[PDB]
Amino acid sequence: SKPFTVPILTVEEMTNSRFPIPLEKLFTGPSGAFVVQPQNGRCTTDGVLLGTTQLSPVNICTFRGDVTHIAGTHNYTMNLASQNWNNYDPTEEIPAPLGTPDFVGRIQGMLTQTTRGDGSTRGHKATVSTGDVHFTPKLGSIQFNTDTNNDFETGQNTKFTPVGVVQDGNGAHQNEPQQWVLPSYSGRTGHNVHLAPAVAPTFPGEQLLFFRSTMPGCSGYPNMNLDCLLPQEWVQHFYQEAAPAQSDVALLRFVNPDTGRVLFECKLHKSGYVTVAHTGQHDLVIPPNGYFRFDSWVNQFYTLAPM
Amino acid sequence: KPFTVPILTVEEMTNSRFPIPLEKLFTGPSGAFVVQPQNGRCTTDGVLLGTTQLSPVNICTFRGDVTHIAGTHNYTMNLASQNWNNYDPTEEIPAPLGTPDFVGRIQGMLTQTTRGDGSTRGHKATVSTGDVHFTPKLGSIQFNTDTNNDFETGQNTKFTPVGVVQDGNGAHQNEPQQWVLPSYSGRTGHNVHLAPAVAPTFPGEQLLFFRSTMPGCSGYPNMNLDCLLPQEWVQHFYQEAAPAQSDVALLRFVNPDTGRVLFECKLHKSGYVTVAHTGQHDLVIPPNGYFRFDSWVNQFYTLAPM
Repeated sequence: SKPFTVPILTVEEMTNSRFPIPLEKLFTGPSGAFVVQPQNGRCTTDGVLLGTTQLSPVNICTFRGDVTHIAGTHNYTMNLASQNWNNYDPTEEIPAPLGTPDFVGRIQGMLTQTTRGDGSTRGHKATVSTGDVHFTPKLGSIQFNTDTNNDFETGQNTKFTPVGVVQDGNGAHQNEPQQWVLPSYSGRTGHNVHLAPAVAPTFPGEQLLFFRSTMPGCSGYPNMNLDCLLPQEWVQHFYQEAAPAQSDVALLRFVNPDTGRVLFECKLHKSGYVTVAHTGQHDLVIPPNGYFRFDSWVNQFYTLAPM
Repeated sequence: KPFTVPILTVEEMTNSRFPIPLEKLFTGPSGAFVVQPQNGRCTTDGVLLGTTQLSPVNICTFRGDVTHIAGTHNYTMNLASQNWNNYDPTEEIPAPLGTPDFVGRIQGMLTQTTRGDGSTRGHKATVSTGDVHFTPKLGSIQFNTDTNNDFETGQNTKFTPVGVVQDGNGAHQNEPQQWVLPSYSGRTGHNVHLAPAVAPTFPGEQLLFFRSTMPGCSGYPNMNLDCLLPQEWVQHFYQEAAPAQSDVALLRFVNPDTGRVLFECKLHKSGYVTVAHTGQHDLVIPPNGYFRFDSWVNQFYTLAPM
């Protein structure tokens, strides 16, 4: 059987699987009080993609299609196409199109468009509110708020490139986005289906280990923390290697190459997430050259050395 | 350690010169211009070259602090490193890693967070990489923005690229110029530490380009963007660091559904691909097709014609 491995990349060399930005740090905390069910950055160790997960880091939270102006507003409806401009297929047993945002919040970026006939182009700042009634990506349509009411043409290829998140209103600082609340992919009365499972520690004294980034902020006082369960590079690695899982738990050691010494160990669960033995919120202190190393498959009863 | 390339399809991979997916393979003659891109440059045994770095999302991004140019909508950015450490202008690279490697106007957004209280702001911005103020190797560049007072000094500021612009007045598709390198030190110095120009010399061979279409944000831009290696190949070689047994790796492009070889190509050790073809051609490939390394060959090996 093909030996299992994880990439030798450092944390700072890797990319968040839930938004197109670099990883910054490792974080652990208790998660009993919310549902950890992200749909991006979901992949089994033997390379089966889950949820809305796809391979391209730059396609996360991007949208493509044609747009139509909503009269009397600066809003546009985007009729979604697939990433390669084929028809979007809503009948696939996935929660939403691959790469769809998996948090409730307002994502700002740019809408860009090319007119096929003459190659004329245009671009405008735009925001999609993934919590609003018009956000129905599973059904094939979403709405953008823009700074124009007449520039975008109908029947022309249009792309949304995400940049960051916004916050405003009378609510408390950092009250949005809500990274652990999935959008309603089929809108307000709809129910999400075909979801990658919720994850939770199941061994005494363990917590999830999160791969954390800080999302760019574009206005107000947003909560910019974004935690993923797997680096995008791990998703890409497992998909290609497709190494058989010899047990349900892979033991990883985090190693300092300058000394060769193990800083901590963690469990990489076959279904695609990581736990450590720790209690409480903690920003991990690591050497920037540190990296993860697979050491062995263990059984369900293995007790981690405290982090 | 056996050399390999990733089993990813073209559409599953990413351009190494701009943060967008690959779309197609293209070959054409390149004698009439200089092919010296600085992003997407890596040896097969994993040595990064030019301004090439590992993150697909950091290509054509900038980070630093900004200062407003009074009476204008322009800002000067004093560059930091990708992790907000001080930028080291003495590093043996042409410019900060991920700096754009073509002359043109790149539009995107500048975003900023105030360290003290977590307030944030964001504005549309354009950087003109052909202008005299574009001196990333010196640690300074200029943006044109849609604000005249909002960005604060001494606060972390990021440029996220989106697409390219062209001035409608003048010939269509006259910019950007993807094969013209910026002057990374402006008029202050010549470019240094460049990945070398590539120019095939084996009879009947052309470069094989990994092509994307850049988003256009205004006017009539040339949106073609050709890279010599997919970003995922850069990432792969860097990690595997498999020894090169010769200067040329023979790859076959295969249809896994049939097992049939569509074409073969040379992956040169210094990091670029050639095919035996003459003329401009959009390759017709099956969507599940992928590249497979078959063997190391020598300087005399003749490819089966594409």
